[PDB]
Formats: sequence, C-alpha cells, structure tokens
Amino acid sequence: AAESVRVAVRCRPFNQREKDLNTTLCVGMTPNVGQVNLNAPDGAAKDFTFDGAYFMDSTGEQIYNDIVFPLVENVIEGYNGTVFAYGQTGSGKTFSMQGIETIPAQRGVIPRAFDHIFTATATTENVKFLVHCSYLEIYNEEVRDLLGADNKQKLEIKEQPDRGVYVAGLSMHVCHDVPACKELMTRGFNNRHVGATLMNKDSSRSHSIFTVYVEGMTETGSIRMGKLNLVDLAGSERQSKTGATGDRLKEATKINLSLSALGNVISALVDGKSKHIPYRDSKLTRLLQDSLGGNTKTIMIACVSPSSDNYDETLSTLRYANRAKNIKNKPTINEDPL
Ligand SMILES: Nc1ncnc2c1ncn2[C@@H]1O[C@H](COP(=O)(O)OP(=O)(O)NP(=O)(O)O)[C@@H](O)[C@H]1O
Ligand SMILES: [Mg+2]
Repeated sequence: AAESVRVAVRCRPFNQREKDLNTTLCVGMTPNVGQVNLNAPDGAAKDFTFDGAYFMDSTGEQIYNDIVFPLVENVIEGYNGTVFAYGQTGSGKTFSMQGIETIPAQRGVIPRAFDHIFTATATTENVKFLVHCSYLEIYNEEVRDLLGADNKQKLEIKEQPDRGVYVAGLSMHVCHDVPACKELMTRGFNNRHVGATLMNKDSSRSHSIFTVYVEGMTETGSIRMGKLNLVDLAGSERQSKTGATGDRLKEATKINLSLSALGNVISALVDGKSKHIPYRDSKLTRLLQDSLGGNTKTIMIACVSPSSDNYDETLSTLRYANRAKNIKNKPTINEDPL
C-alpha cells in the first residue's frame, strides 16, 4: 500500500544577526512526541506534529540515527530513497546535509550515508555491490553537473517509465570506498554556486542533488538497483533582510520562483482535488517528481530559525512541512532478474 513522506523539523541555535537585533525565542518543542509550536508576539501558539522534532541542542548523529538510518537501509535493499533539506536561507539546510567533519556528533547526513553504505557492503559476502555517485546543481533554471568537465554546460532532463526522470549526460563516478565518495563531495562543493548575503555569508545559490547508486548482484542471479538522492535546496529569502544586489539578487528571484513551484507541487499533491500536479514549473520539481508522489521512500528535513524576527518565514516552512507529511508515495524494490 502507499506510504506517507516522513517529515522532521530542526531548529538551530540563534545566529549573530538575531542576537544583535535582540530577538526572542519563538520556537518551542516536545521532541518525544514530535511536537513543534510557533509563538506569535502576542503569545498565541500554532501547534504542529511531525515524525521528528529536533531543538537547538540536536545533533546530526541523533537525526541520522533516528530518521535517516532506516531509509538508507531501504536503499541497500533496492529501494529509491530521498532526503531533502528545506527552509529559509541560513536555517541550517547545508549544515544538516554536510555538517562538520571534525566533530563526530556534528557530521552531516551525506558523510554518514557514505559510512553506512560501505559498512553494509563490507559486511555482506553473498551480494556483490557496485557504488556510483553523481552530483548536480540547479542554478538559475539550468541543471549543471558539479563533477563534470563543463560545469557551465546546461544538461537536459529525460523521462522513461523504467528510470523515472533523469539527467541526460550527467557524469557517473565509481566509488570503491568512503574516501572516493568524500573526494567527489569536496570537488562538487568547490564548484557549487555560493554567495554572501546578510542572512548567510555562505549561502547556497543553487539547489544541489548528490545521488548514490547502489547496485547489488545477488547469488540468486538478480540485480538490485537502489538509489539515494541527498538534496540540499537553496532557501527562501527577502531583499529587505539579505541586502542582495546585482547577480546575487537575480539568483534570489530564480531561487524564490523554484521554491514557490515546490510549494505548489506539495499543495496540489495533498489538496484532494488536483488531478494534475505542476512538476514542470521548475527543473527542481521535475527532478524531485519521483520523490514527491512516486516510487521513492522520502524524508523532508525542514530547518527553522529560533528567532522572533523570522516568525513569518518559519511559519511558511512549518505549513509546507505539515502539508508534505500527507504526500503519498508508492515505493517498491527495484530488482532486475537475469
Ligand atoms: N544546528 C546548527 N548548529 C550550529 N551551527 C549551525 C547550525 N545550523 C546551521 N549552522 C551554521 O549557521 C550558518 C548558516 O547555516 P547553513 O546551513 O549554511 O544555512 P542554509 O539553510 O543552507 N542557508 P541557504 O544556503 O542560504 O539557503 C553556517 O555557518 C552553519 O554552519
Ligand atoms: Mg545552504
């Protein structure tokens, strides 16, 4: 039967901008029951329930072990899996996906997924595994390869019933171990479009997708074809807060439009009346199409600011996250016999 997309909310500690503005804590949580509340200046609260609720003291270790670990186990079995970080600029999407390599509890989703996969392949002798990685970015409505030779070359999207939506000409890289995956992640990080604003000095100016392909040849002949999409979206932002001008501002209009398209896809999927879903409104929603309503086990990590200054932006993240938990997917094991 169909299963829901799983949603977790992560509230990061205050940033310097928020402390200088003398803002107050407007986010509350009861983690053991997945509860999150948002308080307005008058005191009125809006209550929500999610699959996970992680507060200012939460670690990447906790988040991964609780919600991501089962999904990565599903990819090893032959399922398609997707983890995507969503939220306002500077909320903690890149920190949640990449993290800090030198602090064990602070390592992100992506490096932990590499360790988990290669430990599972190393402890299985009756299945031979081949692991490939790809890494792309959607920058100003152009799909670009972050591991290719021409990072400026616009790539085209193709569709096929047995493959879903894919990127034609996207380079594929064999990874025999965790260092190989890390070398690609480093190379890709250097090529990703980034830029400074008053909301985030290290703002991601594109949506990124790191895909790990897990192919397993079983002793009963058959080939399992698991695939893990690790998605670090760009975030919603406002010119009055970022202070963005020129090219930085042009990126903001394309980022905001593509994120509005994702919101519209989420809303149409759960309104109970939309016969057609607007996946083609952006390259982002076309590449997330199979993850939202399709053949995939999906997790959204909705990141939020704890500050009263970001009440409106945090409320928007929570409303879309609340809607996303009702999206119904039909994941199946991808397994080609002989
Ligand atoms: N939970 C956290 N604990 C400590 N530092 C954090 C946390 N979350 C984020 N940060 C830091 O806060 C800054 C902004 O976070 P970042 O993950 O880059 O935001 P983002 O959601 O990806 N923003 P953007 O790319 O502009 O849409 C970085 O310096 C992070 O390392
Ligand atoms: Mg980021």
